[PDB]
Amino acid sequence: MSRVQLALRVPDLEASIGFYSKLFGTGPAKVRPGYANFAIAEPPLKLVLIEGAGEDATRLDHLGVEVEDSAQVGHAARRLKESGLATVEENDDRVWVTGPGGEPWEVYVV
Amino acid sequence: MSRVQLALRVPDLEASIGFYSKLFGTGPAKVRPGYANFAIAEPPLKLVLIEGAGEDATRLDHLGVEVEDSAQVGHAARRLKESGLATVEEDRVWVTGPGGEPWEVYVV
Ligand code: NI
Ligand code: NI
Repeated sequence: MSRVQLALRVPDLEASIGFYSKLFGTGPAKVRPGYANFAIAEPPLKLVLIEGAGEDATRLDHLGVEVEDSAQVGHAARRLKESGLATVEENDDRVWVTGPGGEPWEVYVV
Repeated sequence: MSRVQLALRVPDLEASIGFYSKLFGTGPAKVRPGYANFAIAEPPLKLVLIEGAGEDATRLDHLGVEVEDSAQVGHAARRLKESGLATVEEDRVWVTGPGGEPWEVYVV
């Protein structure tokens, strides 16, 4: 099991939290000044809202695949390199790749 | 059992199909000129690729929740409206976030 992660850079964190609470019918799991997390069961989704003052519209910050444990990150990382994609891994585990249009993807364990 | 729909406007559809096939380990379900879509089981995702032509970078086109049946759409439509969001309905419902990001609830 895994779920997608969608991380949005939003102009108004408070308005966005209010909106996403109503859309998915549940409050954020974690709230800090500067970002909030929703863990949505249905549809399965980890939604990250990142305050991006200055910018005037919501844009994509990055995308991700949240997997159950580190071994899955490892399998993903190996498979991605095998397919010939450039990757960068982090420990404390996460692997990053970038789509041809520049959209960043991370495979990670929460 | 619903799934998110992620629609990306991409500068190069062909390279993108190649990239997502590798990323998710499975080819697209449907391909037309200017358009491809992937139905991914794990993680559950409908990924839509839309040829942009012009833009220099991928951008979010729209977002969605894909549900199993017409009645699920009707339920979401009533829920969203009752919760005070400004919705437009139909079987499809559209709502837009404060930052202008468009959402739709729809059936496959
Ligand atoms: Ni993240
Ligand atoms: Ni769509």
